[PDB]
Amino acid sequence: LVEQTADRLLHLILEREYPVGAKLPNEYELAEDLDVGRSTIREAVRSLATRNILEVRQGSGTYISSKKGVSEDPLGFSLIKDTDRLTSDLFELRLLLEPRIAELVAYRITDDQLQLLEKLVGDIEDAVHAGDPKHLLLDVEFHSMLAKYSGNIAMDSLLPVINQSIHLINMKSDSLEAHREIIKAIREKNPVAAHDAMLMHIMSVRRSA
Amino acid sequence: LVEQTADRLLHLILEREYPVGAKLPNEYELAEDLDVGRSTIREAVRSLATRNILEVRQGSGTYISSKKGVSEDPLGFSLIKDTDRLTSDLFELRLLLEPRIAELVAYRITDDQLQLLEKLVGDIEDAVHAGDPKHLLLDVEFHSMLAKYSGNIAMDSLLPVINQSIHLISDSLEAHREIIKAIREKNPVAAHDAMLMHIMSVRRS
Repeated sequence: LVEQTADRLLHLILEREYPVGAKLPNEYELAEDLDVGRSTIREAVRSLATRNILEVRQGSGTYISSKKGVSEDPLGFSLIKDTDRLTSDLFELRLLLEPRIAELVAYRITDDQLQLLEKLVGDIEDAVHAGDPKHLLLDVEFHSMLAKYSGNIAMDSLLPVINQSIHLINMKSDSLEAHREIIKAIREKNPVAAHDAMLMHIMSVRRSA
Repeated sequence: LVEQTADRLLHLILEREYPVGAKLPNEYELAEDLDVGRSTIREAVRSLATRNILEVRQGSGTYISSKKGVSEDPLGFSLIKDTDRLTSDLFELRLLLEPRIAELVAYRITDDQLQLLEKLVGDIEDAVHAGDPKHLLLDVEFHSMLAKYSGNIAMDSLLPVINQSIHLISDSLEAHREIIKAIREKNPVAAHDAMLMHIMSVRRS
């Protein structure tokens, strides 16, 4: 019943298209719109908060969470003791997924999206050349941006989780050159070349670990 | 500080290799072993419970959760309105991942694991033949079992989430036999191609 009401509550939230950060109607109103008890709606809201869909803000209200249903370590990788094995396993995933991502980006990216990719690529070069350790996080954002522009929704959700785990667990000249080759292939709308450039980058980065 | 002690508590749980369903020592002992206050350990446990790592059972104890740090719908796919597109996108992930899983299973699986796999393959046949709709969930379990036996830890965590999401939104029988045959003959290329053909067929349906 609680899980069922949580489902309908989720369905109500999607139908009304509440943006991120929006305050929900109070629980008296929700319980009436769903024809359930007040205790039932209280538990259903708490179920959706546990799933990071809602944020119960004590003293204010209950809001659409910016987490959009995804926790910090959503696949439970913090419970893996053998982090060397996990790193190798995650690179195996990246080898299987990221070349297709690069191929899809070459195929569908628009000029304004490409402009933003190239700025990030330059920012990475700038930070790398300055010995600025934030380049490691910019590198993650570059791959996440490629996943977004691939147009595969599941890739967009998944690749940040994979690459963030590798980053938390854990040549610079070669990565800069690889990024330039990937951008060049995408700029020339060449999907096979983008695929191969990305494939050779991941294999090189993996070998460095 | 609470989050620092939560990290230290997680480390302690991993060091001591507490299995799923094990009861933690009481919070007095936890705070003593971590050299921290009683109020800090209480919040650290709640932090780990929020992360689906621990289960706080009122009246009983705090336990290693079977969720293993992973919530229901851990990638938030329930918030995606275009379910037809998400389905096609998830099949593209399966096409890219499952053939390598089958390749790895053929390479790695042991005879006792293979017996379990073959039993599930038979259970699926029986359920399909009996018109039992539980075959759809058994099919999900078949792919999760392959991802487990692939020995890739990330695959083991990830493929159940992919296939559970597709599910929530007689050629298969023949394909399962072909895949098992390749695995039983320890033939990774044949297992790869049998799985690839099967996923492309399912996606087309």
